[PDB]
Amino acid sequence: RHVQWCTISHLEQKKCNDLVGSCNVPDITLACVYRSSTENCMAAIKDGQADAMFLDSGDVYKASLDHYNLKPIIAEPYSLHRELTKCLKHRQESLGGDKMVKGRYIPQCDEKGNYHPVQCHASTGYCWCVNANGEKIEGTNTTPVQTPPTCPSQVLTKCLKERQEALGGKAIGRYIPQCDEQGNYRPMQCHGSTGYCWCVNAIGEKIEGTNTPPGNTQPTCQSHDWDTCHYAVAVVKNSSTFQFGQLKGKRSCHSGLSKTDGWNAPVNVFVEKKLLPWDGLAGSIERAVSKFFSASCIPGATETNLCKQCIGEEEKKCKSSHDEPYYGDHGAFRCLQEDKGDVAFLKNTALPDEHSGVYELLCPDNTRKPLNKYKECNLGKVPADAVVTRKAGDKTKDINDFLLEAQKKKCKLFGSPHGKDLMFDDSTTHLAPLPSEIDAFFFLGVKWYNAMKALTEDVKLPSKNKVRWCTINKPEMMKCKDWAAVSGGAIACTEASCPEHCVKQILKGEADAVTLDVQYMYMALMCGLLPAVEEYPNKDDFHPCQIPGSTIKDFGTKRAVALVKKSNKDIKWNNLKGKKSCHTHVGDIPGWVIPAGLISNQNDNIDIESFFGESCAPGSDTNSKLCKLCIGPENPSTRCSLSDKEAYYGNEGAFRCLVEKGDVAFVPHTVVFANTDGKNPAEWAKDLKSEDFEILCLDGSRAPVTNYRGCNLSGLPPRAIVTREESVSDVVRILINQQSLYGRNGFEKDMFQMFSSAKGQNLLFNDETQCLIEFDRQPKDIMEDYFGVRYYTAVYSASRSAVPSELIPACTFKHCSNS
Ligand SMILES: NC1=N[C@@]23[C@@H](N1)[C@H](COC(=O)NCCCCCCNC(=O)c1ccc(C(=O)O)c(-c4c5ccc(=O)cc-5oc5cc(O)ccc45)c1)N=C(N)N2CCC3(O)O
Repeated sequence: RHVQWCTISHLEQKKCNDLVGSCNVPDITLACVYRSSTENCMAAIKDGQADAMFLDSGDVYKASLDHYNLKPIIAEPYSLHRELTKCLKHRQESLGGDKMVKGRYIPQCDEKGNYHPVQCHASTGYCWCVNANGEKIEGTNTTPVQTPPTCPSQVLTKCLKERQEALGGKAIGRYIPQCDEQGNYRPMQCHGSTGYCWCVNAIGEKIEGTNTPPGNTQPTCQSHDWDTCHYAVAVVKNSSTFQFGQLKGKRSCHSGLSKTDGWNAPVNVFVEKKLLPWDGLAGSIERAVSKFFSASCIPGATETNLCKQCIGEEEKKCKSSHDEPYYGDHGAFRCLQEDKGDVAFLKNTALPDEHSGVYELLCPDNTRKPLNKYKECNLGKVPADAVVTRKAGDKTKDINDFLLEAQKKKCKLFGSPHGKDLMFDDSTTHLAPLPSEIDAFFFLGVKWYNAMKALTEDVKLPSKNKVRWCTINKPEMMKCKDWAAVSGGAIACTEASCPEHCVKQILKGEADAVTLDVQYMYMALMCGLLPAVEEYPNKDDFHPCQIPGSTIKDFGTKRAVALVKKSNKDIKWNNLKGKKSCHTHVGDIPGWVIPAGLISNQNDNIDIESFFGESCAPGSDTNSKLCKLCIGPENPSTRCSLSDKEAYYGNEGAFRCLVEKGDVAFVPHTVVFANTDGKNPAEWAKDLKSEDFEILCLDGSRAPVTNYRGCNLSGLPPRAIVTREESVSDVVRILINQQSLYGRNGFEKDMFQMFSSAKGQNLLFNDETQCLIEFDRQPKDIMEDYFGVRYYTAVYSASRSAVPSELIPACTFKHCSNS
């Protein structure tokens, strides 16, 4: 296997060459491919001349466009503020679940708030080992009849790990970190041989401008500093006296035309303060900046005066390359240090370490402040930088494997004698893989993505009076174009292939609303969308639809229930183990998902196949225990099929299986009524009595089938129309108005019917929808708010950590954004 790294300069190629020598990763060989600039390397990677390069966040965005089609895959993890520990989060979440769901696992945290390596399930006596994230080491379960397992100790904190590694198994003359009680870095660190001291934040990163030689007083070190985002700054010499607002006509050094810290952040501020007579005139920004400064060095620029101060020899002058000595963060600082500029635009990680000196920060509030005050004297937080590769991802694994092994082996990735910031930022300490579905939008975050886009094109913002509806198939798209035609512009349409892609479009500002099945709301809520209105399906009460706002007696959603015959008097909820169960089919929420979640919650995620003695659940393996109850009609049937061929499939089918050969069936609450009291003509349901069956309650009691509102496994939440938080008010308003025209009682229901169609069934909305009711948002967790406490608990253990879609790690990726 091979990894071809693209380098942008002779210095960088030389460093990459050294690594080919000095870093030995078995199975994977590194090679280095030279190109003359960032852009030429991007094109090389798109063309397969190379596989990977490290890019500033500004180039990550540029690379993500169709010209190059690169994506970020690896970056240094960062942190915005201090968070609760996972174990304590988990404890709180699971203690806030539905107390009616008894015997749930509550994690055991230690005096530091971590997971005890041994975790146990009180109500079952089962114990197992966990990793630091509290996830079960599979294959370590021990039963109550045995002693708790012996589990390896948890991995040490970064500080105690660095401490132990520096000691190298028994210390002298080198830096050994000093740690506190909780195992985090002490704010003040000192070198035990040189007498130097400096500040670090809570994960051990050095605070620039704090390095203090012995015999000097140290700057104060902030404790509990968990803000590890990088900050764009403007650095100046203390021998000049101008303020930020007087920058017009000075000489400037920038890390580069396409760098966030060297271009986007300053230019953004220039524009907000109106120092730059430029608006949206798409007069380019570079041209406007060209009028602002007298002479600058801005690698990658074309205007002549914005290259006048660079000093690269011949063609290399003003190149986005280390061969231009003033390129990059350290190059811009060199350019100021050598007095070719009066101000340099770079980021805090490139500031001098030493407290004392001729340099300080130029704050946009027209004051100046010391180097170590960048957190309150800056031009904004900037996104992380990343290793990128082709969108296709053919080499992602090889690239990750190589960098994981090189870092384990401590190869010299993050410095070099040949110069600073070669291959990677010198300030980098660790590179981790990004979520697999991450793209530039989710990596940079919506605020920085739009801000970068806004510098290149006049981004017309879609109207707040128009709802762009997202459709998942052509019939829906056709019904939505009919809606647009009569809506008078209130409705437009977009096309996607599935509901999850609709969620993505709404997040990215390409659509405004979509209707989601329950099975997709967890993912949509985790990504930050909100219910706007919901489908009210109750045919027995139209009052909430006639008078909007009135109080709803029964939303009318289905209620999953445990159905048993009145004959079986021994079968309660707690003894369902090993019994005969009938399931409508695998994947059905009331017949499988809800029961699956409760059995899992209360029995250590033991397979539902193994839990029941024998069942019928169409869609399982024909040879399985869940299929032997199934009969299959005309015998070829095809037992355990997701068709009416199987006589136990569906709401009615599971009901048959119960009366025939089963102790319990899991079905919606409506199946019994619609199939007893002679409601089904078929023979087996020959006048079966509704008083012949009862439903199981979770407390071990029972109740007549009629009390399903108080004796159910869980009620389903209604389907919901979701949108962006800031668009909820608009969408509600537009939809309610449309409903007054084209709802079941709309004033123009002859023009168009929202809740039906000749083009197909359940297009956009469910055809059985009575109306859409505004979501009354309660002050509580949206998960609990939208799902209801019973469902949240039974299906998701009332946890914000389930990952039912791999989009979730990408859409919850945290950003380095401003306000
Ligand atoms: N924000 C928001 N949310 C709503 C709402 N607006 C709209 C519309 O929704 C509606 O239906 N409104 C119209 C009213 C029609 C009746 C519905 C009222 N049903 C309950 O309030 C309820 C739900 C779940 C459970 C549960 O089992 O946990 C219990 C319940 C208990 C909880 C803890 C406990 O120890 C004991 C409990 O004991 C019970 C005992 C019983 O005997 C019978 C029921 C319970 C009670 N849409 C949503 N998606 N929503 C989500 C949740 C929500 O309904 O609030």
